[PDB]
Amino acid sequence: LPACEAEDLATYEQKLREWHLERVQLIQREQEQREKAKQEYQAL
RNA sequence: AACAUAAUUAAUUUCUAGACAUCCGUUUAUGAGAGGAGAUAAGUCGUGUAAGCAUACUGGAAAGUGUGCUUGGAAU
Ligand SMILES: [Mg+2]
Repeated sequence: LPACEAEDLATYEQKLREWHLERVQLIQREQEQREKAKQEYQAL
């Protein structure tokens, strides 16, 4: 088990960074569509 | 009236709601009233100024008279 803890914790750190990047992408995509929504209402 | 949500399988919602309330007008019939043309059939008094056509007037209303036309009258 001691050896597994080191490996799992290394993968855990990688997952946190992968999750952080994916979350940022979702936040950015949300901002873009909302900005487009304003343009749609301006056109409408 | 018809947007937007979403989106590291992809889908959801939208994809409306008002207004016909009812005409103006239109056809069929009940039909007061008044005639017309028939049916049943005996009455009624009348009925020789050639006839008819069109038209006018007069006839209690078949007719008479005027005007033109016709022979589907007569005429050596
Ligand atoms: Mg006459």
